[PDB]
Amino acid sequence: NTAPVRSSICYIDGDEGILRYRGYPIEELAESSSYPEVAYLLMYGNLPSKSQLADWEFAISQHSAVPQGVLDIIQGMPHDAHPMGVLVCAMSALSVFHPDANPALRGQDLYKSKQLRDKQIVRILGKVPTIAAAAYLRLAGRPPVLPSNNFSYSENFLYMLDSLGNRSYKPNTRLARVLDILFILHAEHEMNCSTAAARHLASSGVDVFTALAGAVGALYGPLHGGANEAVLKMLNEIGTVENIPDFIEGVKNRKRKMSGFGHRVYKNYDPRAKVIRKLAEEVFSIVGRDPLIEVAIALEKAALSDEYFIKRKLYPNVDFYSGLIYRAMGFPTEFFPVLFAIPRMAGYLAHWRESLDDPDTKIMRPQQVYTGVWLRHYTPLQEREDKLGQVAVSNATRRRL
Amino acid sequence: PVRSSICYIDGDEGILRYRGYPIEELAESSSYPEVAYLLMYGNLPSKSQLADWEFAISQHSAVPQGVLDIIQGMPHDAHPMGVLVCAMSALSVFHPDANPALRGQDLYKSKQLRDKQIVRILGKVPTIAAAAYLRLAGRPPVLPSNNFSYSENFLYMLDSLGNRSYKPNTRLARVLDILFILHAEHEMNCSTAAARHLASSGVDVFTALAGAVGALYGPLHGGANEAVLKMLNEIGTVENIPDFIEGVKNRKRKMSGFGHRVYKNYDPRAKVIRKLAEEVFSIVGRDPLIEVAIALEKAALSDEYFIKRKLYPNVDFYSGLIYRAMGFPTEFFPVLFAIPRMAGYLAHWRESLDDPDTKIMRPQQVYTGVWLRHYTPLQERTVAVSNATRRRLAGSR
Amino acid sequence: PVRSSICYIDGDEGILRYRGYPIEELAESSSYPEVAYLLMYGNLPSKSQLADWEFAISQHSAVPQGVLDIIQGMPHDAHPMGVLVCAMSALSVFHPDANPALRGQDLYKSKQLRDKQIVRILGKVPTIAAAAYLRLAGRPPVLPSNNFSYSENFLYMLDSLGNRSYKPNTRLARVLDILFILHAEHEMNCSTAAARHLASSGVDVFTALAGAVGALYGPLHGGANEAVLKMLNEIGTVENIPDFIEGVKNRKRKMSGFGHRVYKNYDPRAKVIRKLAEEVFSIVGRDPLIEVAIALEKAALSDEYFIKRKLYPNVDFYSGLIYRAMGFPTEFFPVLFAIPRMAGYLAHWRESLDDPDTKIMRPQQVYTGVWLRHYTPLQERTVAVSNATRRRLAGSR
Amino acid sequence: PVRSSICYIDGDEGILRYRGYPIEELAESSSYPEVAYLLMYGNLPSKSQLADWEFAISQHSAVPQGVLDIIQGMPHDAHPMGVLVCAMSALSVFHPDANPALRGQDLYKSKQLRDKQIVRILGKVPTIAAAAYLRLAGRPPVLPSNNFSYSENFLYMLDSLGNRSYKPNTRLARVLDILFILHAEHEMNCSTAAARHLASSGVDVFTALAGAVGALYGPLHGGANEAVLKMLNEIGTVENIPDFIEGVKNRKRKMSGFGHRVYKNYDPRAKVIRKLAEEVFSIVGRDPLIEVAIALEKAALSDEYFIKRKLYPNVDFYSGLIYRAMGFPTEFFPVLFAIPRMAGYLAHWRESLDDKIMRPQQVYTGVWLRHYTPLQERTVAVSNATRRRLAGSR
Repeated sequence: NTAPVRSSICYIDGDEGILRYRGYPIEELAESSSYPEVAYLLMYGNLPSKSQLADWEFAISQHSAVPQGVLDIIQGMPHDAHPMGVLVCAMSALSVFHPDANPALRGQDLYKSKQLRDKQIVRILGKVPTIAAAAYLRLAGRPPVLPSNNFSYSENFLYMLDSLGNRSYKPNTRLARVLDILFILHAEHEMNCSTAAARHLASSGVDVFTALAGAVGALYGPLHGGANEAVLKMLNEIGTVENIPDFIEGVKNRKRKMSGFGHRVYKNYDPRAKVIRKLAEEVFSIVGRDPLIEVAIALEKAALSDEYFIKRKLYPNVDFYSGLIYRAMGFPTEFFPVLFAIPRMAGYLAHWRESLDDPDTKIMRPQQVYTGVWLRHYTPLQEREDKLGQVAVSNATRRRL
Repeated sequence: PVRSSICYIDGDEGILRYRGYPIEELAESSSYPEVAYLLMYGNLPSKSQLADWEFAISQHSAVPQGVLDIIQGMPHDAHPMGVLVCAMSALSVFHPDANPALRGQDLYKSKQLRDKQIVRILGKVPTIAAAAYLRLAGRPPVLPSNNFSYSENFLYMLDSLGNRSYKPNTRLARVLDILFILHAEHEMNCSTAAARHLASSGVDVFTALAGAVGALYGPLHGGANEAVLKMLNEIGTVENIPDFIEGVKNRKRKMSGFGHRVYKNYDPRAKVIRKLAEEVFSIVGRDPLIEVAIALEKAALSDEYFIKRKLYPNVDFYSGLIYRAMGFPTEFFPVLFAIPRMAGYLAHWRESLDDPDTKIMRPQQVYTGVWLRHYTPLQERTVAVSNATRRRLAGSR
Repeated sequence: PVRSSICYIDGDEGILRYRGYPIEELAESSSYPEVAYLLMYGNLPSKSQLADWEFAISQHSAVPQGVLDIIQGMPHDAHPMGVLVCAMSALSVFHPDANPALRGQDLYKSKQLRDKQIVRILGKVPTIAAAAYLRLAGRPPVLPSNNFSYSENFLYMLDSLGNRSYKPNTRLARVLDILFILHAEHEMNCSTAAARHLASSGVDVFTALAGAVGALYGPLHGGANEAVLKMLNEIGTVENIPDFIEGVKNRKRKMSGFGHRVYKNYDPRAKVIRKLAEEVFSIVGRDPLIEVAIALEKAALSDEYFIKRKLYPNVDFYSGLIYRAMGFPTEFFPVLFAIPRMAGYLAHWRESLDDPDTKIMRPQQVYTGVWLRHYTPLQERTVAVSNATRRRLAGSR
Repeated sequence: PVRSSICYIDGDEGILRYRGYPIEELAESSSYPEVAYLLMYGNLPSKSQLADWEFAISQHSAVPQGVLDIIQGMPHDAHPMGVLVCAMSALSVFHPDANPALRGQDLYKSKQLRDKQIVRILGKVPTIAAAAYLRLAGRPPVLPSNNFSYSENFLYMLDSLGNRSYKPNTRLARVLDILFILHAEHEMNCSTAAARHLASSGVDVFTALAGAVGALYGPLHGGANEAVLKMLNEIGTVENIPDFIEGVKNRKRKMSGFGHRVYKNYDPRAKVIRKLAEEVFSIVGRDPLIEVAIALEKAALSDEYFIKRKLYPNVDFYSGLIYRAMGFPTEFFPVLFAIPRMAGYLAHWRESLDDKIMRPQQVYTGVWLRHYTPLQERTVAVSNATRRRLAGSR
């Protein structure tokens, strides 16, 4: 707490559900707008003109031709890995593949032009979805396919998601729009470790690639991502509906724990849950259902009839339904966290110039308490508790003598 | 609040205390693994302790080879800093037993794995730095050795020319080790702030640091030496010095390379590297930048500017001239500055994982935007420099 | 049935003989190719035979750039057993000159071919058994360097420090050879017959060996260390010894399987090897997997319940222990049962090629299907799990 | 001693049945996947059952992406069956469902695991194996589309010439489908015993079928009809009918591939293969060599010597004639001979998990016991490489 810095992209009150993107509330943007629209709304404050953003969309389209360096660096990676590490490595390579764009060696005055801001933002937006899809389908085995640029951001990703080089493959509107809305819902969150580090990365005058590298690497940790897979495996191992009674009493007497029905940010009224529920029903119509989906539906219906869930504010959260939806698009659990990151960068970039134009943010001296020896003098190693990093020497008796 | 007891700086007196030890006491006789274990645990490494520490450091000196495929991946003219961060990102990926993606949170709580990965990354980083140096010339890379300690083993890595019977010049090895130790750790800085800010937020130590080191890419300190280098180069002959001595006092041209924004009284590091600069001039010779540098050092002190303004030759001057002496290319300084800082990040990261009582709460903010607006469709939207033109626009025109 | 002049097993008594030669005197002071020849050609060879056989098998091993490329980048989602099976399957074609189905109609009936073939195949495995480790930690390929004995070269393929100027250890080779002779020959067993007589007429020799080793991979049908890997874990160092030794009496926590598939009472060979085992115990270091096994073997050979059910750790358990202690991975358990078992099956191949007593097995099937059922045409016919990967079907729509 | 109800060879009369279903009501009123379902389950599928079963077989054909690396990675004069075994041995290190080390107890227990593995085998067999024929042809692999018939799918993937939407002729596909059922399974030849023994051993299916196909090429069931091809050359022109056959009646002129090891009487299979052979004649022509085969067969059908010995040509002869009519390499023939047999393995597989190790007996013939002397006093190979460099240096 004790706010030393300001935020101008949005005002948020999760305990009251007040979402205030540039004064505009969340619901209108969710039900009416699109991802580039909310991106413009957050970065510029106002709402844009068709042309204003037509130009924006066409600028973003004229990108996504990533060097072969990332492609063979991710094909040169073994089949067992984590795809988001693939993202961060390819994006560090993007840092490498654009040495002309860095200000780190041409002084801290190089970044004073608006044109370079526009170019960096448009390049990052064009490049990220292609890289995400390439990592996805490379983990699926199929080599990263090349981009065809005739669809919207979500639908161009869908073509990038799987096309097999086909021209006939057309996007599905329903899943595209629900995925766009889900992107909007996770377009920004109250300042995480990533944004806090990124404001000072901007204060350091370093490449935007590297700054968002630090941001996404902050997003890597299971502090953020360790919810969706946890809830998915909760539902998987709870299994059949017959295991629901002995489970629900298990939370009534506090011998079993439910993950996904509680979140401090929203333990109460949040119509975004209703929005994603309607989108979930549409997704069920467009693709079908899975046994875990039916089990979750039965569990939530029992929960509504149960006083323990409502009284303790244990109502299903956004992460629960959203993860069900990511499963519904046939996405593996391992590829969950990346889907939570593609939109957030937008809001992160919305702070970049916002952090650049704020004079207060600079290089800082953090405060600390040094209780160590104030004055201890060195001693030669002549007159002179732990295993000292005990290395198991059992496979080194034949390969290392 | 966030608090740690890793080290102390006396700003007025310019004192560095790695657990109460003056930095000069270290640089007089210390070894790199010795001071690494010293600061990262707050206690001196004893005979058995230091022996086991250097043993472990020398054992896993071998770096994986997937990262060698990686270094072959990056182009010839690539800046080694991005090369370095990419290399450790690939290394992260290349240690599945050490990542939180498949081992939960307990994996980063046991002391045995903590150390193991600490010494692992401490081995890996200089190997990749040497690979970057050597591939920078396009020459085929080399294997690591294990029959020495840290700095001179790295130098044995640096100079083999295909001959595995080389050896390190002990004077050169010692001076390089002192060069590494001088920039070991400063009390909490912006890069260090990002370091432990990531660290306590449950992320994989690998790429973890990857960033913290990319934080130095900025010209906060990664371009400071280039400034003094280019100014001394553009000055030229000694004849240009006197008028430029007036010129700097005329406020038309600034002077960096003299003093410190956090140390003033002194920085014993400047004295010790002055001694080592005399030694390196003795052991390698003289070059035109060297005598112009020493002439500036002798002349600028006589002028009343530094007498009244107070600007005492900063470690930057001697570090840059020594780097020029050691055959280091101009662009290779920042990774060299990166090599020492890894010890500080490792110590801070281990300490941060040590104490669960320290938390990074969600900071408050005060909105500076409008309190209420509303959405209208766009059709009625009443009515840039996004894409460069005259290149493809003219091509299509 | 088959005529046995090669080796006999008294499974219910406990004496094994390589052509009427008891295991004791033979295995104590013999060599791997000596045993190979003696099994191969009846009466024991002479020094000239020794020189010819050893020189030929040493010279006929190296492979320039063959099946190595089929590995060194391919994923490892299981044990290298499949890797080695694929490796020798490709070796079956990298030298098509070693094939009888492409010239005339039969060629192993030629003594010179059969001889050169058998020499190579007995000596060909080392070069790819080298790659058996080359794709689990990732060191670059090293030359076979065919200038030593069988086990000496084979362990140099693992112990070379990536260096062309390293001398392999010899006592490790001696241990490997004695253990090879320990697991040298068994009579018909899981697929062991199913390969031999199948190559009696057959079409090739590589394919039969690959099929046999592939059929001998599972945790308990010829291997015994894959299963007991977990029963050796989670039992601490000394504190869980009473717990496990009481649970095994109470049947709650015990081992997987002991003895052989025909041997269950007595085996005098491994006992002396067990003594040499403790010679290993003080030279290859210590780790929780071995000291616990020491007390297990001490207890589970004379305690009450074990002698009730004749549960003493089998020869496979000791072999896996000694090998994993050598410096081998926790998985190289079956790749080495191949080395002497192959030689046994080569001797079986020659013998079965000699005696014409390899007959196909007649059927005694129980046909429960009806003797006649009428037409059931689909057109007049009126309407499994069929569960499929159907992640998305509306994408194309 | 093997006891099973999969099939019944009746050599003296010629009454074969698939779970009780004879060829006479199958080769003209059924499809190969339908018989596959029958032999999996011992009962006829229904039209909806057939629909879901064919959907399941078709949908799953995801070849692993490494095989492209292997196929263009060995000496290029490799043996076709050798390329087959290399490719599928490479497959053996791809799918982690076939590791008995991982599944300690649950290897092949659930019906889900069973049928999933069955389809995982069947779907990608030719793509893994028969697509290597393109390499000897010299063309890159063509990805299959499982919207055609399975035999049509095979003909599409092998014969496409480089077109995305090629249409295989939907007349030969029925013949290729029937050819499987004609010579689907036969008991205890050499390798079915190996398959049942290894399935008793309780192993995975990948290495099992790899060893099985490697052992199939035994030139008593692998050289099914190669040898007679050489005979089809020594006749030359048809005018060598009488003089040759009397020489055969003199027992002085070589012959091959007549009768059968387990069959010696009439077979409706002979009639159906004759009809299929003449139909493939009519649709894709011949060479004079096929006419030579026809002439020698018509000579054998009217010669008293063969009638005395109840001699009729084996099915493999007409199978080779048909495979030559469709213009495929003769040494490529074993590929066109290994596809159906594995099917009867799978049911065997399933049935082998329903009812052991089965070590056979033997007789010891060598010396019983003798003393051993160390190698030093063991004083007093079989080839010495006559082209000796030392002998060329001394």
